[PDB]
Amino acid sequence: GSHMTWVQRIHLALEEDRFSLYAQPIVPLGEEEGLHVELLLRLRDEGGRLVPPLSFIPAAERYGLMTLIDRWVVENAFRTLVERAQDPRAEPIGTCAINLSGATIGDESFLQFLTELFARYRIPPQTICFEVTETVAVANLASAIRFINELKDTGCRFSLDDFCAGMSSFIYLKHLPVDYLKIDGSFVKDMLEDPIDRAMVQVINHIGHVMGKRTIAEFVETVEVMEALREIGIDYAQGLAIGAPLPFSR
Amino acid sequence: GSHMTWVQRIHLALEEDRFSLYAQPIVPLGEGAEEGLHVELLLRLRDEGGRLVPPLSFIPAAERYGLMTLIDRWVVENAFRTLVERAQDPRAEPIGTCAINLSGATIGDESFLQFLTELFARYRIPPQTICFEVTETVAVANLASAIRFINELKDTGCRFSLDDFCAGMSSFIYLKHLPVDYLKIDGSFVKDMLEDPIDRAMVQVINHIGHVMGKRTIAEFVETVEVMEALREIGIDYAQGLAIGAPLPFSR
Ligand SMILES: [Mg+2]
Ligand SMILES: [Mg+2]
Repeated sequence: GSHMTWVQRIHLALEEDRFSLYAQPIVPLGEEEGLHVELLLRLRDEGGRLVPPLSFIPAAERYGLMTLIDRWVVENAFRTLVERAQDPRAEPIGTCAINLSGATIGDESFLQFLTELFARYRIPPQTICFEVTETVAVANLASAIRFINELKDTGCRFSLDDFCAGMSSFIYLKHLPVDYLKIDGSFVKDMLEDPIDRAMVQVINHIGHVMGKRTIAEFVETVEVMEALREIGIDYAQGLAIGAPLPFSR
Repeated sequence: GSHMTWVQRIHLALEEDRFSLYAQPIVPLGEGAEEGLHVELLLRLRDEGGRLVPPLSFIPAAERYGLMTLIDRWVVENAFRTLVERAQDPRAEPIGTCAINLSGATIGDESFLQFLTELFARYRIPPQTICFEVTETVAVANLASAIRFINELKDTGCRFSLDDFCAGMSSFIYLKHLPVDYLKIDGSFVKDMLEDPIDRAMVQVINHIGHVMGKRTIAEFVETVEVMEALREIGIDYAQGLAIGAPLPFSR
């Protein structure tokens, strides 16, 4: 569709509350901190059906609308953490991972928007871990370095997901002080059958060791794969074998 | 200079024997007495007043005017001729692996396989003695073409290497599709690997993925014995550079 069409669609979905956040648990694999989750965005269309990412994110990102979606995500995430904490039965979240678009890392107004949300929701910055794909960070490196350093001065943590998807040099990493490398799911799914996938997981584990970074495996779909990641020394696991995404935003 | 200027210059240098080959030794780092002396041939050009001409003062012009296939053809013929003369000398150290660099132009040239076939017929070098070498950059920039090239040479019995491995803007995915025998790690990583643990890590990682994908590894620019020892411990297969042996005259 057109520019105008996609601006309306994103605006309308925001207006009708058709975006929602789920929280997927991330479990430690070694020897204890609070609950670790990653927030996942869901969009339902006007007739109530799930819209898969590939049916809206590519169009939104072409028109720079992912700034709007990220701003909604962060506000609603913070609000939900606060409202959640007012239920004394809910267990505290120690790490709440939130994905950001490349458009957001290139937006110089974002730091101010975030600073204000921290003040208003009284969130300890250290509890938030912002997450960008390796690909997006590397394609926009000058932006990512400055972005990550500004946010780190705020006190929050940082993650690269889809890590090693481009099987590239990790030299750039000397300039991004991120805390976590989250292994691309493609490598985890087939690491038991395909020795390249296994090797890539060992490599990532090794970068973690050398750079004092912690690692997370995405797409951990069986307990056998979980066990192999544990043996290698991967720090955390996420996916179908660990626990389902749960409603987070009300 | 002009097209005609560079045609003349390259021809004249060929005519006056001002191109020459040197051989730099490449040492095994691991166990096994299999295979004799491993070398890489290096091209040098001297000008009319006897001074070396650095690569960047002639390769770009040759590439620009499509003269590089001709220079490579000279390199390979002269390498073969020298290997034969060396084999006839009972005192000379036998060569098990002679590595010859080729240009991107040559990987795209379908007349090269026929020229090489003819050189094997005439000079009767055992093909398995030859290892052709192209940079990763050049191979990946022309991937389908490199695959065809490497497989045709492989059917001849020759081996293959990618040098300047992991220089610039590269990915390991391509490697699964390039049936080469050796990866030669770029010297950028090796030079500072004792001081910089990122460079060290990158050497270990390359060695790891290379081994898992069926390749033997070579480190270039090994400048001290301590660097050689560190590469040995990691499991790098071969070393090359100042601590191992300087280039020696090869072509008469
Ligand atoms: Mg993520
Ligand atoms: Mg070479």
